[PDB]
Amino acid sequence: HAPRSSMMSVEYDGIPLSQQYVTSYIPTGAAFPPSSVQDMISSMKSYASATDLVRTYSEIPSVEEALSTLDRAAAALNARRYRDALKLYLEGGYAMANVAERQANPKICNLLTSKGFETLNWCARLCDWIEGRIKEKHPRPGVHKVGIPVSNWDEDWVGPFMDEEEARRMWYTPVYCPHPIDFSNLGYRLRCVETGRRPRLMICITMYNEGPQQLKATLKKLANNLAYLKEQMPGDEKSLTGAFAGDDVWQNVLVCIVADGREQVHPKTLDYLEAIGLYDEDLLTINSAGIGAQCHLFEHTLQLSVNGKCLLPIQTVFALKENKASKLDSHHWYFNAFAEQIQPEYTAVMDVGTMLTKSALYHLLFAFERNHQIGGACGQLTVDNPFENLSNWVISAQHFEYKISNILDKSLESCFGFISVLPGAFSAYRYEAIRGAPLDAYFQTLNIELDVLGPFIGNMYLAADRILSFEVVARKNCNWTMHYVKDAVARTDVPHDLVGLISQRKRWLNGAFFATLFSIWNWGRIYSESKHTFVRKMAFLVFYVYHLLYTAFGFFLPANLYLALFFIVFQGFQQNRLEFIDTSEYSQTVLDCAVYIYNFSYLFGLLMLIIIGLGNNPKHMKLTYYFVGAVFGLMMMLSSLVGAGIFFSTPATVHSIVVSILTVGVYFIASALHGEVHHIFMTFTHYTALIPSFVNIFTIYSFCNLQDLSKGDFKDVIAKRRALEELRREEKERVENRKKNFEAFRTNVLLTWAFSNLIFALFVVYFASSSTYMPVLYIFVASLNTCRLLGSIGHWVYIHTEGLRGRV
Amino acid sequence: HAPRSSMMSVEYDGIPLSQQYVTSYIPTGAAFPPSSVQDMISSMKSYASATDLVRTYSEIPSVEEALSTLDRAAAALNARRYRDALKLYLEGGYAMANVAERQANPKICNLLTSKGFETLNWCARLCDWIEGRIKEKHPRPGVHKVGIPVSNWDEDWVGPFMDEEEARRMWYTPVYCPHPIDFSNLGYRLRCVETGRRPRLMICITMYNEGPQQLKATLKKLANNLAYLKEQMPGDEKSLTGAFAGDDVWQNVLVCIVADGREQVHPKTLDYLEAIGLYDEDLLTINSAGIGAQCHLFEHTLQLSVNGKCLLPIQTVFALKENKASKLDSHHWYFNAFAEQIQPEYTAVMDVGTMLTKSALYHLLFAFERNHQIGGACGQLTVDNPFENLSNWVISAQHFEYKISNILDKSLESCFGFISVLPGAFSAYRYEAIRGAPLDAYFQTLNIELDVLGPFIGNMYLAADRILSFEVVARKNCNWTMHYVKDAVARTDVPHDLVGLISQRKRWLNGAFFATLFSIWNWGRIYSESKHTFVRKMAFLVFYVYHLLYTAFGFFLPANLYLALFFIVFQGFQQNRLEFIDTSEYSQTVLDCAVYIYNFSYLFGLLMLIIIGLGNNPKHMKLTYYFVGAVFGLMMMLSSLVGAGIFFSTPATVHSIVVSILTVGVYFIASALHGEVHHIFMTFTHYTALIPSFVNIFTIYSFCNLQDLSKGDFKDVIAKRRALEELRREEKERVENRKKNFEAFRTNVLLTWAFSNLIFALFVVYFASSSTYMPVLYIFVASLNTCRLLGSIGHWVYIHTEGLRGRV
Ligand SMILES: CC(=O)N[C@H]1[C@@H](OP(=O)(O)OP(=O)(O)OC[C@H]2O[C@@H](n3ccc(=O)[nH]c3=O)[C@H](O)[C@@H]2O)O[C@H](CO)[C@@H](O)[C@@H]1O
Ligand SMILES: CC(=O)N[C@H]1[C@@H](OP(=O)(O)OP(=O)(O)OC[C@H]2O[C@@H](n3ccc(=O)[nH]c3=O)[C@H](O)[C@@H]2O)O[C@H](CO)[C@@H](O)[C@@H]1O
Ligand SMILES: [Mn+2]
Ligand SMILES: [Mn+2]
Repeated sequence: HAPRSSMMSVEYDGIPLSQQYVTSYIPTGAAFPPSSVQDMISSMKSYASATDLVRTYSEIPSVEEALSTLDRAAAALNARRYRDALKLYLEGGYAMANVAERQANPKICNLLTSKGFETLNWCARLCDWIEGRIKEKHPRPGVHKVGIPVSNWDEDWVGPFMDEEEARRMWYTPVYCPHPIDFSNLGYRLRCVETGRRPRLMICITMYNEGPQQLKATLKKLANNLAYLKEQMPGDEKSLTGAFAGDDVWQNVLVCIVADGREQVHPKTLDYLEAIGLYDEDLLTINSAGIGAQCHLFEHTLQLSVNGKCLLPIQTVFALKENKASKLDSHHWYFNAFAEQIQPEYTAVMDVGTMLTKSALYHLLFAFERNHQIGGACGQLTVDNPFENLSNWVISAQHFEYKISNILDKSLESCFGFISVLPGAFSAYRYEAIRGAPLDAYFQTLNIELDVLGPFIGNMYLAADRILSFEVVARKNCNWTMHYVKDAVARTDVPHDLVGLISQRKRWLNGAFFATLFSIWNWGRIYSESKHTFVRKMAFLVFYVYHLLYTAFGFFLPANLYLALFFIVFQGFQQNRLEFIDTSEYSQTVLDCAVYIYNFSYLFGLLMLIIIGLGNNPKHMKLTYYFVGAVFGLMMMLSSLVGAGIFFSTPATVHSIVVSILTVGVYFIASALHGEVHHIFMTFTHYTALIPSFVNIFTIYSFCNLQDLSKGDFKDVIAKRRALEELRREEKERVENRKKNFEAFRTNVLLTWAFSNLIFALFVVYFASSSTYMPVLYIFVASLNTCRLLGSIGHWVYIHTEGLRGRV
Repeated sequence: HAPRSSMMSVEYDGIPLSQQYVTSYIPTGAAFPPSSVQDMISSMKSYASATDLVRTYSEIPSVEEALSTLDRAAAALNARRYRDALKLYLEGGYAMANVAERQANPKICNLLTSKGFETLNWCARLCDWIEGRIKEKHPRPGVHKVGIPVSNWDEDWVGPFMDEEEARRMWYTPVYCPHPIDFSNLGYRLRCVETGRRPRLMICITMYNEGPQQLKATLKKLANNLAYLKEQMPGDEKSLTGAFAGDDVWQNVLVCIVADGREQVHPKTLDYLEAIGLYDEDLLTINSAGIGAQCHLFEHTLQLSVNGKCLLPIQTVFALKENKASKLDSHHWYFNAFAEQIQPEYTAVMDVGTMLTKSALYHLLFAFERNHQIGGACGQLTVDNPFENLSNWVISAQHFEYKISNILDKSLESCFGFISVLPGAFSAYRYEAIRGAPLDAYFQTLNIELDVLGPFIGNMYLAADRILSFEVVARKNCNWTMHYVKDAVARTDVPHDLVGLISQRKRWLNGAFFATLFSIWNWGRIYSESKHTFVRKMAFLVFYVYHLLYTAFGFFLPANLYLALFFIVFQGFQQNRLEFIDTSEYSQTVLDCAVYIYNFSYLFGLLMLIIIGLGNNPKHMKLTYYFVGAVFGLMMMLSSLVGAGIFFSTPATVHSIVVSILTVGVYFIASALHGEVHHIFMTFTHYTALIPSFVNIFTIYSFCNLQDLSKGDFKDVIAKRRALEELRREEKERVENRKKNFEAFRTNVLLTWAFSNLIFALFVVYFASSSTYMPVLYIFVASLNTCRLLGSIGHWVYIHTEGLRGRV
């Protein structure tokens, strides 16, 4: 018992030595007499020293404290606590006014002084509002924009004419507008509106987490397009006339760069923007202290110089949003605020890094002006430098896919005047067919939270460009059609690895599938509500039948691929149907061995792909995806060689040659007709080596991630705490419910798809022979490719004929 | 062009009327003359009105503002900004001193006055520390505990003897100790230490999100156990002697209730705690304003009354933690702080809701005192009210599982003196074998973040009780063994649904599997480091061989179950091996039909289970899990009936009857030997109907979730913003890396397990017959069950013999 007593004695000796430890008993109900308390308070003199120290310390303010007080004032005004907001605003204004004297930098001194004066005036206005002498709804500090000289200006530059105010001053203003519809009601204006200019074309360049090189290339290409438009010959049949003429075209084009979040912008991108006079950190930090702005917009008529050539000036508005949001939110801000204020004629949308050729804008504007029935158009999407880096299989496969998709599908859809725009493409509309209901349908997701809509609507709007296209075509009391321009070439930079391709295709496939389902369900609105010609309605009905058949065939693609490969190759080897060899006798331990190996490999690969895709992100699993892709590619190459041998050994019956043409040679026929044939010759092998990887891997990973979507008393204090707890718990419960619904939806869809494919494959393998199934598949494929070839030929005839027959 | 001009004119007319909109140009480099600025400032008189309004408003302080200022002061002191902390503390102290006068409630007035005086004294001490007259390391406000009378006290109560201070006053103190090891260094003490009492037994009741009923039942059962210990007859061979005698036992027991988070405690639980005098919201809110405490502890010697019986007083310490953490954190606080201070002899751990019988503590203490080689013990775990609600299959299955596991496995492991404790059980240790290294191994997860350790260590410590048990057994330079007490019955409340059972078993299975792997790898430490008897080392080696074989068999359990069912039932039906019927001829379209149906159903069920488990949480998917479980249960019941028919039709050879006994009848033999036989008769059918559901569903869901684990200038402001951005980005990157590693680990483990099972099943089906595989399985199962039966019989002999042979 010695150690216990020793440790207790040690604790007791450590007890001695607001001291370290005080034990007190508070008696309730006595409430104390107000005689000893006063003397006890007056009996302590260290309070005088503490007060002296605090008073001495609090004499000199600082910039950081002033900014923090202004931030707290902004929060308090957001919570509608006007007394505290007024007090904190007064404190911050006085602090900044005092601080501005000490700063050595003249720019900082001027900015601080101006901000202090603005804050004091706002305090006066808020005091007047509190008094009730001035009555207003939801007061806010007055809008104030600051123009400052650009830090770096090029002495040697050539231009048509530039006022010094426009040339050297960059303007800035932070905005609070929570609903971008009310942008022009709150008093915000742009430099173009102030100066009297009325641009007719607007371009939006969405940006998020990008290097300087992509933005620089995009701006250089846009400047080249403007230069080409300027040098357009006058008084010519092909030339454009009107606002887009020469020597004044640069005044009719405005470029909006809408960043997605100040916390995610690449620092080098910010440095490059500051170089061209479109960003300044000190101005943003000082002038946005008290406003609590949603986004800050800079304005400048930038001049760019490349080597010895001076590009034309570009009117640019850079809107940087404080918090991260979706790209649809950037389009919300752009469309609503800037289109409603400026009221343009055409509205073009592109991403960052899209490098246009010198004639893209000319062709788009020419189509829009000549046709006058076009409510929307989309240009051709291409891969930058396809011939270079030809050793990479992914790049060549993507190049072949882009070319074939553009030619066949875009031409066929554009013949009927209804286009499903590829995501990431460079598109354009006119701000007369998207004025009302189409934009409401576009932004319904932002207007209403996902909980009310559900998972189907969120997945549908994951790619909402097709929604806008359909709303344009099927608009009530209007007949707007779409068009595809072959000469508006825009070159992007596709991913060089399988994993980035997997993620990109995941987003693409989810959006496309659910947009297609929405279009199929709502196709009736074209007849019920729109007012087209009868011929147009009949053509739409024909295209609807074709669309139904094509989608139904596409849904059962993995099963058909497996059945075709299995039947042809492996039951030609096992049952001696390969025409260039006789496998009749053999060991008989090899005839079944090939089929067993093929079935086991296919099933194990599919199981592994499903397990990986439903689980970990496709970034750690690079090796496994590469291995599965390599196995499938080798299998497909072997199948292609065997099929070629079988075809060449056949005596080439008329039916065989006709089916071969209408099945495979449609690609080469269309490519030769449109003149883009060498790309097909170069990339056909690379695409063939990746067909099964495309189908299986991309569809499985896309379907496995359908849920991935974006002066009170004490009792007053107690009630406030309880209310906060209740709100927190209800918010957590709502989030859990949303997650539950999305997960259930994605699981149901994946199970339906996978089990439908498995049941189809089993019931065809067990109950059907190769002689009773392959002719049906050949007929189906030949029909689809014949329709696509007819559409492509029709588009070529239209593009080479309508110019002559424009009179009729 | 009329609408455009009209809208521009509308905007211009809306322009007119800190006003609504001001456009200014700030010239940089001028810096202004200090002549006009002073006159301009003095030219505005509304500032006088604003100052008067602010001065008038700021006269009267409030409770909420004082508490907010104290919170800000606590944050500033946490950031080591002593000037601002001192200023805010002074402001809060003065505000509370002024506020205390106005309050009508005497208790609130007294608490506010005392807190204000304490805050002022702390301000004086901090000012002295800033001056440097007093030099100290990391200053903090002095520890101050408040004792207040209990709101509700029972006038009619019977007890041995209670001082009025102990009977009527409840004590409270908030603690700041960040590392619980330094609890006694900072000056914190408990009431037992102050009063001079030295308890010898401590009990910890971990609580999180529980209703009042469970806590009330646990406290009533503990009081009953204390009453039984008190009434123990003196001067008897069986009776305990020493500190645990009668009439003073209640002074030697302390109960620690460690809540997990103030934001998650059920409000009714807080109300019940306040009823028995263990919680008060006003005291917590007032006295914890400035300290910024990590957890707040209340102390009381509670008296409980049930109906007409008055239970014995219980010394209770309720420690409520501010933020949520793991249960291991609660054990960290309990063990380190309270054990290191009190220095007890025994330390018992239980959950909340565990209802003990009247003799559990007596049996545990008797074993600990008599054996003296026991470093740890665990009691029997049972299901409350098993016979009632017998219609529910899940409850009966769990009852059978608990009984069989306890008897067979616990007896076999306890014979060798090494036990793997069931999670959630009621266990005990002595605070002499866990003093040093075992607790360090226990808390290594809390000491080091998971990023350094990895996923294996986190999954291992998900159930870290087995780690503590192994460290106790294999402690260096000591020979501590464990023991299992059959008579320490603790009854829990098992879940009534399949989904809660699924989640609970997920946690159990992950912890058990990885703890078993750790034990297998580190078994060598018993021979290399520990100092046991040679006989003990040989017994440990034998048990190690048995453990290896048992774990290896358990890993391949689903494949063996599938093979046994398929072979016996379905290749007895197809190949005419069912002895009670002749299926030789038949349609021949049915002989293969049964096998095809069985294979397809099994494969589809497994695929659906994997897809669901890897995806959505098992709460929305109740119907699918129920359907799969029902299908598997019907299949298992049919297989059981067919097997019984086959066995009874056989002429009962000697080998057959011996294998049948040593395979199945071991359960009934052991149950009859230990006297718990009727439960087996009642629940055998219910457990048989859920064997396959257990195996497949629980193992798959457990393996699919291995990743689920818990005065500067402007340039100074710019640098601070940049530093904050860098820290935020690095934190996000680190979190992403951790998620990547955990997901990769879980995917690799799941793939290994599933593919090993599939390959084993395929290579046994294709290359082995029923006559060359079933005898091996029978031999393996018979060997395992024979070893388990021998262990159970040995434990029974020891428990009924060692009492006589205690002399030798
Ligand atoms: C979905 C996906 O994996 N896309 C990848 C794809 O870009 P990918 O071309 O597929 O698509 P993006 O998502 O990058 O394009 C959407 C457009 O909106 C912008 N945007 C993007 C995200 C956002 O939250 N808000 C926003 O406004 C983008 O900058 C772009 O202008 O290849 C890039 C490399 O070549 C990768 O870096 C991208 O991760
Ligand atoms: C993991 C799981 O799904 N367990 C469920 C199981 O309890 P189950 O008995 O399986 O296990 P618990 O996780 O509830 O038990 C852990 C012990 O520590 C406490 N604890 C719990 C969580 C925590 O974050 N910190 C903490 O300290 C618990 O109160 C308990 O005393 O059946 C209960 C209903 O009968 C459910 O409500 C639980 O959700
Ligand atoms: Mn891009
Ligand atoms: Mn529980």
